[PDB]
Amino acid sequence: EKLSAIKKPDINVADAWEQYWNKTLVNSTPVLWDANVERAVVVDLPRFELLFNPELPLIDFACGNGTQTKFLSQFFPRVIGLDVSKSALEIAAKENTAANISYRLLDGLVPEQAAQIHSEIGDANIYMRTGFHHIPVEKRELLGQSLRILLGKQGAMYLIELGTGCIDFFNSLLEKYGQLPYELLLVMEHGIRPGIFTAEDIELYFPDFEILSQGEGLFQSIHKLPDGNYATPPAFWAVIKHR
Ligand SMILES: Nc1ncnc2c1ncn2[C@@H]1O[C@H](CSCC[C@H](N)C(=O)O)[C@@H](O)[C@H]1O
Ligand SMILES: [Cl-]
Ligand SMILES: [Co+2]
Repeated sequence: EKLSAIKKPDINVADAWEQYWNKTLVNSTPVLWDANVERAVVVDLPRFELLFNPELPLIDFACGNGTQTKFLSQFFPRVIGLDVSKSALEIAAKENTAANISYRLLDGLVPEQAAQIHSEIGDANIYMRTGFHHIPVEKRELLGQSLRILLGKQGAMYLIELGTGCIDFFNSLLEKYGQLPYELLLVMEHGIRPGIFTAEDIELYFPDFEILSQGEGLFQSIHKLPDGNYATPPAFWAVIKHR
């Protein structure tokens, strides 16, 4: 049935995502957001590469299976891929390893883990591709805390999320074709739902941050529509740094 903007299934976020990734690992099923780098991080990198100090470590926050992480590691001297899911990192460590990548478990909803990481590496820059929009609204402040801790004063963060129009976009597919995309259903099977992240959310969760640059555009999925084009929901992106 139809996706809701407000109402959502109540989940344990860590558990739901590990269930999804373990199912993905075991069964080798498609991953909705796992677009080839040329349509993903290659599009992102020009938006932040001239703004990040490359002497800081780079964190791929919520790195999933590491597809984007591998590319980042070809451009930055030191990359750390963080994810809540051990199965995600098991795929990453097999398919997307490099001498200058470390994959490490971390739960963004437990800010003490971010504190531990920052105590080891200092201020880090952050790349985050769709790490926020699916987080239940009532848990978002915890993730903001984690991010604030990792960035400190000198770090900058580029994030790209599903933006305003996300739910309408998916519901129009449902209306036009009678079901949601297979690859989206694969995630929703676990109680996970896509959501919306906006400029107003940057102010809400990061009032102590400056927006260096922002925009909208499209987010690239691997779901092919009947005309042969890929489904591309609306995106919101920003580069932010502590004021
Ligand atoms: N609480 C949390 N802490 C850290 N990562 C989390 C998290 N909740 C979900 N995630 C991770 O967020 C990712 C969203 S899917 C996007 C993955 C990756 N950035 C890419 O673009 O390919 C998943 O890998 C999921 O396991
Ligand atoms: Cl939770
Ligand atoms: Co502050």
